[PDB]
Amino acid sequence: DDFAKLEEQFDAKLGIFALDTGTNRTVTYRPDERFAFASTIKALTVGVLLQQKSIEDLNQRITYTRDDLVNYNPITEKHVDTGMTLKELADASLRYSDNTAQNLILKQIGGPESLKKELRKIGDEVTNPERFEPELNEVNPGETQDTSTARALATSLQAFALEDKLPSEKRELLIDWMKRNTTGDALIRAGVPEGWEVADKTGAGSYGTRNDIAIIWPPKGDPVVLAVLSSRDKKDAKYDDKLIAEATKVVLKAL
Amino acid sequence: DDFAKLEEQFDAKLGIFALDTGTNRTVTYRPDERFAFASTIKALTVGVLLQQKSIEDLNQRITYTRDDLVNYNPITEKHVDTGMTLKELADASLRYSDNTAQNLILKQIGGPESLKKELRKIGDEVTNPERFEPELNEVNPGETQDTSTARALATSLQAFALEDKLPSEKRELLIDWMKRNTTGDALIRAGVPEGWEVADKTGAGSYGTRNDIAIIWPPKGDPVVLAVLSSRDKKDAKYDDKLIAEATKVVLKAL
Ligand code: NA
Ligand code: NA
Repeated sequence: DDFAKLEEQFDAKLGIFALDTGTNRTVTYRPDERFAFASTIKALTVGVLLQQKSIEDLNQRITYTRDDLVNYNPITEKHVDTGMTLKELADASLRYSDNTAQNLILKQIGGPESLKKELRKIGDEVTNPERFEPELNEVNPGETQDTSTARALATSLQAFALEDKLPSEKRELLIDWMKRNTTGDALIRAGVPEGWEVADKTGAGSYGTRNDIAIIWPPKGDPVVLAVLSSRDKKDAKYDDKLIAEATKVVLKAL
Repeated sequence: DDFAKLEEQFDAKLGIFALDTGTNRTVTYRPDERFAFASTIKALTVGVLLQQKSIEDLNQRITYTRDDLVNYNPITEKHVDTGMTLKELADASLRYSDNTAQNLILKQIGGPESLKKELRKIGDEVTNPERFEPELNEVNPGETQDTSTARALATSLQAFALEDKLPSEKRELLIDWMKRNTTGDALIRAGVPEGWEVADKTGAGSYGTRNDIAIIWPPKGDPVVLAVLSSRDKKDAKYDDKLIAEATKVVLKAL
C-alpha cells in the first residue's frame, strides 16, 4: 500500500476516509484512528450555526473586544472597534481560519458541549469537542478530547454539506465559503486533477498534526467526500503539506 | 470469515453490500461481482417511474388484455377487465412481485433501454437491464445482460429512497410499498432483530439466484442500505432463503 510508504517518507501517521457518493466506493486507511481535529472543527461549527440561525439572523452584529482576541485573528483583529456580523464571522472562520471568529461562533451556539450534543444528534458519536481556540489544538497522544476520526469528520461534513441536515439554501452558503477557502492551496487542492472543484477546511495542531477535510467535485460526476488527517510523534514536530497533497493523489488514483 | 462458511454450507455464492448511512461503516463481500438482479429490478423501475410521473399521473388508468399477462400475475390477472392505475400497478409490482405489472410499468417508462439510461443518469454504471419479465431472469454465467452488483443495486436503491433523487413526497410512496412487501419474510426480514423496520424487494432467477435488497431502520439510528445477492453453479439449482436470512444476521452483528 501507498499510504504506508507515505507514512515512512514523511515520518507521520495518516488517517484517511474518502467516499464517492455516486458509487459508494471508498478508500480508507486508519479511518477510525483518532487525531486532534484542530481547525477542521470550524466547518462543523458553522454547520451547526446554520442549523440554528435563519439567514437574516446572520446579519446580527456581534461586538467584542481586544480582550476577546486570541492567537490568530487575521480578520477579527481588524474590526474590534466595529464588531462583525455572524455572516462575516463565519466567512473569516472558514476562509481564513480565524480563531477568534470560531470562538465567537462557538459561544453563539452554546459552547463546546452544545456543539457536541448537536453532533451526536446528527449521528456523530465520535467527534469530541471540549475546548475553545487555541487550546483545542493541544492534544496529547492517547487523549480523546478535541479529537475525531477521518470517517467521522468526513461523514459529519457530508451530513451538513450534501445531506438534508440543512436546507439547500444554507447548504449552498456553507459550500460557497469552503470552496473559497484561502488556506488549503498546498493540500487536497494540490492533489486533485485540474477541472476538479474543491471545498475544504484545513487544520494544524500539536504533534505536527496537519489535516484537511473536503468535498471534491470531479468534472462530470457526483461529489467525493474526503478527510485526510495526519500527525507525528513529537509534540513540536513540523508538518509538511506535501504529505496531504500526495495522499490525495493516491485517493484520486484509487477512486 | 462467516460469509465464506455460509457459501460452503449452502453451496452458493454470496454478493453483499451494506452501508450504515449514519456512520458510513460498510460490510462487504464480493460487492462488485455480477449477479442476475431478477425481480429486485422492480424497485428501481418504480423509482424511475416516480421520477417521470407526478402523483397525479399515478392515477392514470392503464388498460391491458389477457395477452399482456405473463407467467406470474397475482394481481393483474384479477383486473384484466377494468384495467389498473399506475399506482396500483406499482403496488402490485413491489408488494407481490407481479410480472405483468413490471412489464406494463417498463413500457410506461420507455422500456429496458430507457431504464438503463435513467440509471446511468443517477450514477449507476453497472446495472444492465435489457429484457422484460420473465425472460430477464434467465442469465448465463459470464453474461452481463440483466445483471448488477450488490454495491450498485444498494446504491441505486439508496438514491431513490434515501437521497434527493426524488421529492420527499414520492420517496415515502416507494418506502411505504416496500415496507409492506409480502414476499420476503424468510429473507432479510428473518435476519434482523426485533424492532427493526424493513423495506425490501425480493428476486429469484436461474442458477438458483435468490436476492433481496432493502433499507433497514434500527429502533434508533440512521437507516442501513443492504443488498444480499446469491447464486449457485447449476442452472436448475434450487435456492434456500435461509442463506439470505443467515447472511443478514452476520451483517447486523458486524454493524
Ligand atoms: Na500553521
Ligand atoms: Na421463486
